Amino acid sequence: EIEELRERIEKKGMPEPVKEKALKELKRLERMQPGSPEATVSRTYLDWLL
Amino acid sequence: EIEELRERIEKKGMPEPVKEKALKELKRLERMQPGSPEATVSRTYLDWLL
Repeated sequence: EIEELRERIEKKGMPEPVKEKALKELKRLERMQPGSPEATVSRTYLDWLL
Repeated sequence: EIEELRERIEKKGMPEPVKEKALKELKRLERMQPGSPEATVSRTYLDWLL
């Protein structure tokens, strides 16, 4: 449910530096555990990118 | 008492934007260490909403 957020963001035609910063945030986030407190904050960050 | 607090979520009448946040951070709560100050402010927050 963050891999369906990969194909969610280019449904509207996302520009390229925004999606590169989104991929930088998600290779920060894929090493973050569900026990880490910042995963919901980064998911809120990606929802603010929608 | 974790399940007693989980029952007291739905016992009160506590509304719908707060409910999935309360259940998800309680979902964070049962797997992490209860002696933590993060666990202290979590149990304070999920005393405060209820």
